[PDB]
Amino acid sequence: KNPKSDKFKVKRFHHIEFWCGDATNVARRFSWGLGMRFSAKSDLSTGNMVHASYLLTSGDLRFLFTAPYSPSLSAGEIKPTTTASIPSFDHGSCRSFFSSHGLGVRAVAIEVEDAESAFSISVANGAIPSSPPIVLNEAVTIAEVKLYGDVVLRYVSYKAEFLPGFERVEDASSFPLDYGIRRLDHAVGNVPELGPALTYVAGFTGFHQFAEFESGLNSAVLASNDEMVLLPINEPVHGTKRKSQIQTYLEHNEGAGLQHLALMSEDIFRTLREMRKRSSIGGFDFMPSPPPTYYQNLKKRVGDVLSDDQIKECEELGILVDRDDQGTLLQIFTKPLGDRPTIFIEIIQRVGCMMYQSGGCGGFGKGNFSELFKSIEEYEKT
Ligand SMILES: Cc1nn(C)c(O)c1C(=O)c1ccc2c(c1C)c(=O)n(-c1ccccc1Cl)c(=O)n2C
Ligand SMILES: [Co+2]
Repeated sequence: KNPKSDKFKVKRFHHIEFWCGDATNVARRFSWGLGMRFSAKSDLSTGNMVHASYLLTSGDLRFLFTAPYSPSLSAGEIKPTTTASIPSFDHGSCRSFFSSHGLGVRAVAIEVEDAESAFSISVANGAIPSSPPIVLNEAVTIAEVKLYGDVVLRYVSYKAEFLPGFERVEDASSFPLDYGIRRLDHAVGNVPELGPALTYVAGFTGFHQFAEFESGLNSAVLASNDEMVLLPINEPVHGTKRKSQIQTYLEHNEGAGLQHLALMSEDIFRTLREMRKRSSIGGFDFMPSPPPTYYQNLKKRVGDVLSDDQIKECEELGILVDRDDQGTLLQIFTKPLGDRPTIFIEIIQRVGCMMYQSGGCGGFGKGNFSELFKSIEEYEKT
């Protein structure tokens, strides 16, 4: 069931913004590790005396990396005279966020029909305002409300290239890397209490529960009307034998925050080959691969969707496979992206649910908890 109860018109995920201490080094690392191109910048060379912001793109996926300059460069400015290209930016907030949480996501941005209306309706329905609607060069409107922890949901709407004040990056500086990633599939938050978090967000968006179908978590998925914007939220399950990874996140992050970004690939085999080649030369590492029993068990589970050769490719790359009643999911998880055991990335590709492909096809892999535990029966084979 999908009641289509969105309180304003939502289009698609627009960008993810990381708050950094040094945006240059994080952006260059992510660019090489994920195969994303430098597409736009706003920094000292563009007249921005407030913050350095670099935009990476792969298909429709947009990652923004922002860090503050010395406040002294902009001390004479006031908000009416600011050179910042993102008017919600604040030196104090950014430095406080990064000191508290380390490297992580500050903003989940969605494109909407009218960011001013989305903001107004959201706040009228319980959203905690974070930054009021601001019109940039009479062309783009941006507004922000609290999502969870110190993460904001950012609304962007365009009258008719990223944001005014950003310049396209010199082609000499923009190497056309591409490992197959094409869009953001979902963005997952960790909170101490799931119920109040879900009630808050669903309350002010009108997003509905997206249906699914030891683990250390309880979770639920909020979805937009066409189920293309997917915002899962997890809470820890305490008292278990193996400590919940959600609780570990909360401790090392100093509370709620964004846990993982799921990036859709148009060719997950190629994406993982390219990312794995670069793991030890500046890119990203992946979680340990499941035992060979897991891939032996794939035949009975998904042998009608993946050939034996395609199954052997999953084993070579350490890919996980799950299936619901509608479609099939291929997924894999990186190790944490920075120093702390907090945020990580999921790479995903979905098979089925052709209508275009409907959102959430195959679910989110919750079936792989049982399949991993059972398949670690490889102890018996030994
Ligand atoms: C769950 C879930 N719900 N929703 C809405 C999602 O989007 C997800 C995830 O994508 C998802 C799915 C399966 C997972 C893990 C995650 C994050 C995971 O983190 N670990 C895990 C747990 C602890 C340590 C290491 C790992 Cl890989 C696992 O084993 N499995 C099997
Ligand atoms: Co996921």
